[PDB]
Amino acid sequence: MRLVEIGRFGAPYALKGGLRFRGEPVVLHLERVYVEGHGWRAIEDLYRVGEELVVHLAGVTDRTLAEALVGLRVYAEVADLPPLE
Repeated sequence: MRLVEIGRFGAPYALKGGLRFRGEPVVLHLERVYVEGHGWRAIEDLYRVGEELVVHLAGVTDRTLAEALVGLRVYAEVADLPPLE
């Protein structure tokens, strides 16, 4: 599985259920993500807050769920990545 580490989950965002995802800026072109440790997840809403990034995985709508996915790293699949152009 052609996968690569673009970012990693740092700390659990506000109760909103967000997760601080620190990865390359190329993530702004991605759609889904992979939680190295549990299972694959999807992106619903993310944005670079100041000097960091907070990605909101699908389903995670509580500090509990988020915390569970805290500390693990995120992987990407070129399959989605853009072409040479």
